[PDB]
Amino acid sequence: RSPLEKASVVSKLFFSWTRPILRKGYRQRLELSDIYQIPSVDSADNLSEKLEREWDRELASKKNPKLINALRRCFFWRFMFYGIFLYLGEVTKAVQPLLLGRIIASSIAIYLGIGLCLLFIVRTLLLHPAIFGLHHIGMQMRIAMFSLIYKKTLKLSSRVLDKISIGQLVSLLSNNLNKFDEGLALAHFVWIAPLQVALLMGLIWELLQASAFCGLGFLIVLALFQAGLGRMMMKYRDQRAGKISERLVITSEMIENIQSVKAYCWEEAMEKMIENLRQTELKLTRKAAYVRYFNSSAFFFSGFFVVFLSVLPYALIKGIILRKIFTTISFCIVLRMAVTRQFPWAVQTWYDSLGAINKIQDFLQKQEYKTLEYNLTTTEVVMENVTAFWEGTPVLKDINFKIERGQLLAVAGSTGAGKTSLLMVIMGELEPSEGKIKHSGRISFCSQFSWIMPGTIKENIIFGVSYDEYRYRSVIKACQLEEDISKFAEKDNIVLGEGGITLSGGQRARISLARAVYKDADLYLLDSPFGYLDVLTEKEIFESCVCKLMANKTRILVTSKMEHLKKADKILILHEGSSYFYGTFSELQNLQPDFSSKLMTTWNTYLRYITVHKSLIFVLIWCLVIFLAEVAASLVVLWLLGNTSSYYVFYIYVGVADTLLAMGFFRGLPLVHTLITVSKILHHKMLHSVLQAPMSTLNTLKAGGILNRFSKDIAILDDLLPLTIFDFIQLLLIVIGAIAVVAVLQPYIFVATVPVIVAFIMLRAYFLQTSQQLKQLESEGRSPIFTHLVTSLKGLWTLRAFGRQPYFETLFHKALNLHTANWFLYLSTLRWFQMRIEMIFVIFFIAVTFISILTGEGRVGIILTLAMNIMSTLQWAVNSSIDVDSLMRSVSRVFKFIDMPTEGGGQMTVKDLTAKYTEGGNAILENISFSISPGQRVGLLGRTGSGKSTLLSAFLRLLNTEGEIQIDGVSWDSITLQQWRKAFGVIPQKVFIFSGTFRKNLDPYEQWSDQEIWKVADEVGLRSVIEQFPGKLDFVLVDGGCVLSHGHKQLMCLARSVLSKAKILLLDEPSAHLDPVTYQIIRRTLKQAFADCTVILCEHRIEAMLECQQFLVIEENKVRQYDSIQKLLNERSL
Ligand SMILES: Cc1ccc(NC(=O)C2(c3ccc4c(c3)OC(F)(F)O4)CC2)nc1-c1cccc(C(=O)O)c1
Repeated sequence: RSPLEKASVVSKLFFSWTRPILRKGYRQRLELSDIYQIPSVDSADNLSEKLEREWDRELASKKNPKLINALRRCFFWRFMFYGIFLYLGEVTKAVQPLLLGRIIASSIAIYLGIGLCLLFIVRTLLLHPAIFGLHHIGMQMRIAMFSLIYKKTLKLSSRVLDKISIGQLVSLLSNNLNKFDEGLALAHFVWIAPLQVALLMGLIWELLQASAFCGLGFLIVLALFQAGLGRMMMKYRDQRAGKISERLVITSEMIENIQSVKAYCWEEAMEKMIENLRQTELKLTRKAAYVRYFNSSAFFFSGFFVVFLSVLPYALIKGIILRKIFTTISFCIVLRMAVTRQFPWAVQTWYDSLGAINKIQDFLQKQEYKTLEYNLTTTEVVMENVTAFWEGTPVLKDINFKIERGQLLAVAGSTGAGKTSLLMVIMGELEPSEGKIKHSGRISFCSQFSWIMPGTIKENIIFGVSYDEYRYRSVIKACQLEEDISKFAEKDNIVLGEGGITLSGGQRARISLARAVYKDADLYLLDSPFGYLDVLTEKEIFESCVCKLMANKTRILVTSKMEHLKKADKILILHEGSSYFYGTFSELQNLQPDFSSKLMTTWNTYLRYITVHKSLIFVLIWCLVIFLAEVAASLVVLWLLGNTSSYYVFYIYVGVADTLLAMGFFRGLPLVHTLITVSKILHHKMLHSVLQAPMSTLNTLKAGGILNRFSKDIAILDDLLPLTIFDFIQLLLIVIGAIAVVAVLQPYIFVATVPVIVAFIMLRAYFLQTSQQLKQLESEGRSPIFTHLVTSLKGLWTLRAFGRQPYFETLFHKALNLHTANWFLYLSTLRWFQMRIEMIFVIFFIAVTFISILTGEGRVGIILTLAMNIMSTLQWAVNSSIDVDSLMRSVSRVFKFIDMPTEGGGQMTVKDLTAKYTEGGNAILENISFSISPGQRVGLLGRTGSGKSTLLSAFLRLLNTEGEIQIDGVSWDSITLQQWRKAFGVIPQKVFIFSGTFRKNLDPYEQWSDQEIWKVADEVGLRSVIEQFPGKLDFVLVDGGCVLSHGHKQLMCLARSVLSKAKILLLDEPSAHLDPVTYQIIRRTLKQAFADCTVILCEHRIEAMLECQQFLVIEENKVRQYDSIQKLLNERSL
């Protein structure tokens, strides 16, 4: 079934079976169903059970459950089977320069060249398949662990689950979703790196005769210093972290109230604030970047000293042959690479991996839910001596009841009086330590908060069972659902989405009652499912199935109805956490008559980026001119010396490629600084261009999809991309310079190197298309896992009460396998690309070596000493190219935002008002006309409730609107919008208060006098409500102005409107928002001190706006008018 079960060994080895998708992924787009099936052994269901067997074996064998030592018997052995291969692959790398250091002798060298080419072939065979298998073991680990974690998630008691932090689960799972899988190509370097040195410091001793340690000590100094830079980096990034949240909260707030900023004309204030916050964040990030450059440059200036200090003493004491320079250097590369990068990566990998395993081990131990011994045999359900604590706080006062197998009881009380907790106990999700609460235990549930799964109506109303036509017909016609079935689009199999928004409250309640009464259980706990259906609909359902079809059997509802509780064979009414009274229906309805009566990626992007900043041109030109002149200088000195000991000890500089062309401290820093300044410029201009997009465009961009263009891309553009571009330039420069040096020594390397560089570039272009497409596919394949996780958590109570855990286990396993296919395929194709790269390098080396040998002393030494160890930096250059082309996507999406357009007396007149949300949608008005009168209101009533938001907002020119407005002699044409939208003054239903001090949250432009502000505050009815604040007035209104209440915030907004001398006050929702005392305050303020602003009070109920003088009546698509109540409540309203 898979593509791997049919393949030759050679094809499984050189990754030939991945050819057809590459044969496909080049020419055309991939269709999601083109992804080959998973190999059988990687099926989640075939691994989770295996891992669980060993896990609970570790649990039941000892009382120190080291999960890692339950893994050590699952995968460990194949782990060794790949570790030994990797060890051999690295010993080959270490020992090859010895077979290099014999052919400098010159006959007897060609044979060693053949052997060395075979050494390259051995390395390129033993590395890549072993690394791929290791990554495969990593993927198996991740899948098995996720399956166990999920399967466990549906076993937690509720006492601990409602106490876990909602973000803990998502962070825990997603943390090791990509990292941990690749965190096994670097595990064996905990005992590879040591064996390499205890090998190397043998051979080098055999060469130096006294001086081994003198270089290892330098490497220890260097590595310790470089790691010490780690904390001096992390401290800066820590200090920046919370500061990023401080910058981000105001951006989120602004994004979430954009139409307020547009109406108040505050664009410049927000821009200035965002700048003044970002300044110091850039300060810290720039410091961090300089430190990180020092870090990455220490590794590049190692390669010279690591050999100069190891060569200096023995050279001093005795003259050294030249063979012991070109040879030792080729060891010095490996040793450096095996104590500075390979070791700390292994150490960090084990830290992080064992930390994550510690976390998961500490997870699986948590308190485990148990399903009670039910459905064995039982008569009438009995709940005797029931005492339960909502956290010793008694939600139940030792209650008891016997409910007959067929009878009917009804609970009632205050909302959440613990009767819900009493059911969640009788439902077995809360454990009361008192008494005996038990039943037959075959119970169905219908919770107050319905959940909607993914699938058709038959699915959410079956939950994994057959469909009986009589049962479905009775339910639908009974649950007010035969209409709800038929009325739908396809009417029987609507392919539903998630969230439940596709239906209303009534449809959702019908669906929940259906899922409840679907199958027959010895009890039906319907926790007030009749609370979202209409009263007549409630009576319909009660007469239909609630009190008709499931009443002939046992049932225990929880309802607060005055009519329903009458007909139940028992009643239990509770207050103050205890039953006020209860008993039989007649006895309860009589035992308290008073109480009973009371209760009821293009080169456009590259060039654009590189030329956003006229200093980047200069930095690149300088960096390249210095590189070119340095190549020329080293080449001329090489020729001069090629055609006192310092003469021949010069060779140690050119003889190492790295330090020749490594970015000096006077050239590598300004590039890193310039990139960060480019990030600032781009961020500022994106902000400027998202504060002026026309509002009929922003509407398309859903609100969650703009903040992520700030908190994600700009973070990348600050931290990641500058370093990656720096490393790419450094590595490409090194490679090209070394290849130039190799070329000039004899001019046959050039004409062979051209059809090798062409091959590299062609292969890279042939691969990246498929790699990027498969990356994207994996990206959208990751989402349904978390969707299913959310759906599982939300409906856990009902899920467990049904008893349908395995079905969802299988569904989650399906989603897992569906992601696993894409991941496995991407991994395999990446490794194929690496193999082809290294093989092409190997043929290039065959060419260089044989051409050089078959045609001096320093010539051969330098040629070979570069063409041997350039491969590592070449592979880094290729991987860095991949990473930079990946990271440029953020720049591309940023430029997407960069390209949006800018938006554009008291008496007045209005005509021809065309308005809609989109360009040409539903006409908000049809040539609406009116007169705006002097010094008196114009009430907006009539069809108030058909939407006054359209005309109200379009009066501020903040919708897809155009037409005719003429205010006091001026029109909507001449004056600038930023000076026209300020004449009108909004009084929004949701007042905006920036997270800052009062002087800035009320007068953000800061053009007022503090005494003027004090006067405008006191006279506007806020002095009292502002006297109770910290300090005097500088209170930082943190967390969205939580302290103030609707009345105080409304008065503040009113003062902010009174500030700029607004000549129109379109106040909306007077009584809905204001409290009663606050309503009196607002009325007495606006009528008295806002006396002569031509307000338009637009409230739905006519009783709120009947007071105003005129009435510009409201009516859909035609704004009729009755100038006075002499016809208003007689013609428009009647
Ligand atoms: C005693 C022993 C035997 C074998 C192993 N190897 C493993 O099990 C495997 C593994 C697991 C997680 C990893 C990892 C490698 O590499 C990583 F990616 F970094 O994370 C299957 C290879 N490990 C140990 C061991 C080590 C350290 C501590 C303990 C302990 O009992 O505390 C036990």
